[PDB]
Amino acid sequence: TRLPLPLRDTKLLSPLRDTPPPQSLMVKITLDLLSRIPQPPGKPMGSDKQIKNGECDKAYLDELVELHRRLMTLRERHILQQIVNLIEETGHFHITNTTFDFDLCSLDKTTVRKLQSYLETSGTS
Repeated sequence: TRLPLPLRDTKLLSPLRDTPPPQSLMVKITLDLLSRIPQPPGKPMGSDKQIKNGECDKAYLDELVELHRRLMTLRERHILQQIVNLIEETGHFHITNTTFDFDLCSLDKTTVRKLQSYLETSGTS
């Protein structure tokens, strides 16, 4: 009677998928305070190549991580349009009528440099 296993946190999760995507940090901007909602895609379109990258453990991640944050503390509008459209031109973002995110660690490193830039119009330091 609950002698061996008192009580676990979470039982069996969804159908154990085969080597499913990893886990890290993603950027999600409330769909409410967005206003603009990019139109959905046309044809399914789904590659299969997926080049095996090698982020490896380093430190540069710190930057990307911090970014996601400073992004959450954004409330000036007008810019969101420059963050959604910019990527729009290049798929790789999940859209939803109630949420929308994307991965900045996937697209070229240039896209990240641009974003960070605007995210600092004033003049930190």
